[PDB]
Amino acid sequence: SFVEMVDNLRGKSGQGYYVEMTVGSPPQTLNILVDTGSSNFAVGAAPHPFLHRYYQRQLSSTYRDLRKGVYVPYTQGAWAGELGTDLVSIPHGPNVTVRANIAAITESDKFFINGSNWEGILGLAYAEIARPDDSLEPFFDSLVKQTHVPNLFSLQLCGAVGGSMIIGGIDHSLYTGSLWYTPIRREWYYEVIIVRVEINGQDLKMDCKEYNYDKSIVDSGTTNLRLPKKVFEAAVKSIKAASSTEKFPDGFWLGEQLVCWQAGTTPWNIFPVISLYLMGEVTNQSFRITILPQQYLRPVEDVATSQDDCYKFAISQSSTGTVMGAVIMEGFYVVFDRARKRIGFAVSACHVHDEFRTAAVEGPFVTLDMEDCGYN
Ligand SMILES: C[C@@]1(N)Cc2cccc(c2)/C=C\C(c2ccccc2)=N\C(=O)c2cc(cc(-c3ccccc3C#N)c2)COC1=O
Repeated sequence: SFVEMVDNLRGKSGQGYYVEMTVGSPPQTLNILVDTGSSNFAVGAAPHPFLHRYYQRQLSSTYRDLRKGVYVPYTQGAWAGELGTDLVSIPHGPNVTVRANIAAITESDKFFINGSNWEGILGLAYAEIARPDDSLEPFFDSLVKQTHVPNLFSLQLCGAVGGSMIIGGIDHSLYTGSLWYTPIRREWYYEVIIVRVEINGQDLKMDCKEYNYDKSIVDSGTTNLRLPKKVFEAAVKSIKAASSTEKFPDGFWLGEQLVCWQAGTTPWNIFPVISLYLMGEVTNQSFRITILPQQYLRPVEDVATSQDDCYKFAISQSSTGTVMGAVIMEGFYVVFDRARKRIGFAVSACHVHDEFRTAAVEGPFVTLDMEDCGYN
């Protein structure tokens, strides 16, 4: 029944998944980045070199200036704008219209991406991390309070881009196998708990507290699988050992160097699979999501339809905890079940795989003392 929401996401390889959103009156449709790592709805509202279009508040009769500024600094980039509210709809999303808070971005630094084709960002996380503070109600909260749309959305990000953002439910055609759920530990970022990490079936053997030191979150707006320094180092040592058939320069594993292969010759088979075990919904029960090199090895903006496929190792370090970005999400259909405070994972019907291996979601496994893996 959610068919009209299927394939409502677009994007350029490595630049961000976006959905169309129509704001104001008369209608002003813009391409908006789907971001589960933040909670502010904001759109470019002034000309910018990297922006094809922008929000023109003076042309919207329903726009209400809140007479207050807002500044938002992200892990990457930042912007400044004016707060206000206007009518908002998602053409290929739920059949409703709501009055939501909207930040009109007038200035920014290293936020927008040249050629990405998106002009704003939809922060889908909770109010706790919204700017200026948690009193600025996020878009999804307004949606649920003003309409009968169920408190849940799901994301199918298809990498090389496109995908689907199903709002108010789950579309069975977007995944195979069963959906496995992990609890949302706290409602601020979409925080989860990783209890075990394996490289080609081999346990990384680190104290699970290190996997979530600070926190572990799911962010559709982050490209890589980012890991805490100590975890990153151990993971890389293990991945290098498992892919010893061919040697690569140190810089490759640091994302400083790229390696290209003749079209259709990338030796996926020499790279290991990576499994992250997440806390399940029942005591001492966990499940695992497994990604292939096709997920963690990202394609880089082609030179011009050349006979060379260049890739970048998309697993990198973080000083603010684990971030399960696009590298993780592209292999699965992810359900953000806000209503039941849980996130579900299932094999995506569009994840890129080969004839030898496939991304997977498997369970259940017995894992004790999972509660002690979270940071307080
Ligand atoms: C909350 C927010 N998600 C906001 C945000 C900030 C800056 C840019 C974007 C979004 C645009 C979309 C984009 C994507 C997303 C999926 C697919 C393709 C591109 N992401 C990036 O480009 C991006 C985003 C972030 C860190 C690095 C980043 C920085 C340094 C080292 C490694 C990195 C990675 N990964 C790169 C931190 O993300 C955020 O703060």
